Amino acid sequence: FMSQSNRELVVDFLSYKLSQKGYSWSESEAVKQALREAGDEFELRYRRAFSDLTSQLHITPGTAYQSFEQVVNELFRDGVNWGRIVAFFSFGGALCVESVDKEMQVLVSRIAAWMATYLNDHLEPWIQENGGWDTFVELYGN
Ligand SMILES: CN1CCN(CCCNC(=O)c2c(-c3ccccc3)c(-c3ccc(Cl)cc3)cn2CC[C@H](O)CO)CC1
Repeated sequence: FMSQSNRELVVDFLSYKLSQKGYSWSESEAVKQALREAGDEFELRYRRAFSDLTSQLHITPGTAYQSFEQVVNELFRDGVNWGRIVAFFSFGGALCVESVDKEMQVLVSRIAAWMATYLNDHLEPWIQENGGWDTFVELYGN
């Protein structure tokens, strides 16, 4: 029952990041805007780490899930917090841009699904217990 809303948040963020990197293909608005702003701030703060990610990934359709699962499990190893959720969205965004750059566009819809499933199954309980997305908007939005 949460599947569609979590999918909408993931697709809004990924569409935004792909557009920001030059690819125009293929309140809920307050949450989407706060996440876009948080993702931008995160990328500007950790630009070096994105460069290290884009140079060590060697993304292929066969390894993309293994890479996704490895990084996401490491990110949340010590538990969840809002900063790690922002890193999770940012990582997904970076993986999608890298997939399109390497002519592996087929991975974009796959990564969106892996992100929505992880948000649904592992992050949603923490999100609700820590004030919901309205709390996130207060801490990261405007
Ligand atoms: C020696 N270590 C000292 C401390 N650091 C590791 C622990 C903190 N970093 C992470 O957990 C982390 C982040 C991340 C998380 C938040 C901020 C910055 C980086 C990302 C990440 C990469 C790309 C994008 Cl786009 C987004 C996130 C991946 N990881 C885990 C994979 C990494 O190889 C470590 O195991 C650096 C090396």
